[PDB]
Amino acid sequence: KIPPRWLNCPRRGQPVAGRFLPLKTMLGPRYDSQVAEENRFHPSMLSNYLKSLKVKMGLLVDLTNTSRFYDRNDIEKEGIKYIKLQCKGHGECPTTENTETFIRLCERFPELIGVHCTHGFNRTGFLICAFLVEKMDWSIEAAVATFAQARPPGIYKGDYLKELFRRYGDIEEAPPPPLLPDWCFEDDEGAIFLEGVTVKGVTQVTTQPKLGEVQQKCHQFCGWEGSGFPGAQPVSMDKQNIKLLDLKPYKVSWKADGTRYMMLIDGTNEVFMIDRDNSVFHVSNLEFPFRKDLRMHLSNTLLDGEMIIDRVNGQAVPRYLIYDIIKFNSQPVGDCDFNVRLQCIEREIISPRHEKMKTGLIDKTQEPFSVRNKPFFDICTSRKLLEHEMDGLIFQPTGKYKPGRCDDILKWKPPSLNSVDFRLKITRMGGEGLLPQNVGLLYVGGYERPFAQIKVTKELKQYDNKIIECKFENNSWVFMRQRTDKSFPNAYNTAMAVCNSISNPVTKEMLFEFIDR
Ligand SMILES: *O[C@H]1[C@@H](O)[C@H](n2cnc3c(=O)[nH]c(N)nc32)O[C@@H]1COP(=O)(O)OP(=O)(O)OP(=O)(O)O
Repeated sequence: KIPPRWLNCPRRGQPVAGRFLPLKTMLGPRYDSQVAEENRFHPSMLSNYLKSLKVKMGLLVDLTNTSRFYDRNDIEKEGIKYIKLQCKGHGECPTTENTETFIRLCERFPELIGVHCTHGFNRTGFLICAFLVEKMDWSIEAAVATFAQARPPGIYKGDYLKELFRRYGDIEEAPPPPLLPDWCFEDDEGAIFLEGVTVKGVTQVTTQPKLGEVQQKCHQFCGWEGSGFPGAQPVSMDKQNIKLLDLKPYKVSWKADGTRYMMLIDGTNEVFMIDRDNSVFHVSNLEFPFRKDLRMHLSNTLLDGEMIIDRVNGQAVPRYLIYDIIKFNSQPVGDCDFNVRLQCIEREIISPRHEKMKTGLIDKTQEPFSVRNKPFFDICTSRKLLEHEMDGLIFQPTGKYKPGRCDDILKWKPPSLNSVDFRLKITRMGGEGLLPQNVGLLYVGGYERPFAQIKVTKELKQYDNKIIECKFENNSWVFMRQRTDKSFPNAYNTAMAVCNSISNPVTKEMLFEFIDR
């Protein structure tokens, strides 16, 4: 497999001290099936560039401790000396012995000296700076700064910088590691608030100070240990799920197809929406008055629900259904009974707003969207629900609120409407071999390899590296609609849950006859 974070890494930086050309590792043609043409870095590319500039490379120093990336003969056949310099492993910075070896080698060799590790930043910069200080009489400050400016923030491991300053300067003056650019983490695993409608007063929060704060407060309100969206995740009903409806009290509601959003009400104009991607949106003119003091405003409140699109003919009106509440005025309402929290919603959220809605002090035609609560019923009447618009049903246990995956919150969906959000990675291939049968692939969060594949189409290349919602039918994933509001695909566990559902489904009649008797 190609190394991580390599596709987005620049191939080369600017020459350092007029002598050293820092590089990421080349990848030979053996990796062409994993690397698109625009991202390829064969050794021939480096030699051809140098030839185009009438520049010779005297020596190439390989710091990767491996021969699996490319063929050294591709370098040596061009008259470039190749040396594989083994460096200390276990993540430690190069030893004094490694630096002496590097200096002894390089002082033998106007022509450039190429230096590369897997990515071309930490080992490469460490050795280059060591040479600059020991042999060219640079200050370590100047060496580190110059390498940072040549290959962007050249050394980003803090212990590397600390050791460089310990060897060549004052360790107490070692700089902290630089903040990393966004491209570093694009391969580790949405700007549109609501898809299809444009919504006033709602503007995404990218301000670095307040973004982390809103996310942090939501984490702490939910008791969420990991990173990411803290809200409860329902799982698709299968023939082994439905038996849970007999084992404890449950409430049902129709599921409109909508966009999950927690709403944090932290102050006066502090109203924020959070989607599954952890993206934050600031809402301006939504007012949440305190029940007891109608002049005062709510703080430390956390909600949960969907944003749905209602159609009042000729125009589509946004609506935000509140279908749970996590915290209220710092009171852990989420630990109370689901009926207690439904009443908390109704009596402490909808009612104080609806008092000032008949006083003229609150104008609903000023507000960004309509705020309602989702009705819940007993399963008994769910049967009648099977006898605004809903694409399925949701079954809520009456227990306390739980973040993360909830095996006991059941989404039932008619089997033909099951869908999964994939990250589309299109990889044009030869396939048959005479006719180039190109085939795109699909990805899920938390799984490194592809979850499955898809057939490449001309209409499909349109959304590439994007997110696509796919229905399953005819033993193939089928594109149905692009998803503009997700920067992230479904989790591997969510995708496997959907597959478990489709291969062991619950038909409408079966759910009907389970509920009835
Ligand atoms: O053949 C591999 C592999 O068998 C062996 N290896 C790596 N990790 C372990 C381990 O935790 N336990 C055992 N028993 N064996 C292990 O190492 C061989 C390859 O060595 P590498 O050079 O690839 O080690 P690497 O440089 O990748 O480590 P690092 O520099 O990324 O930290």
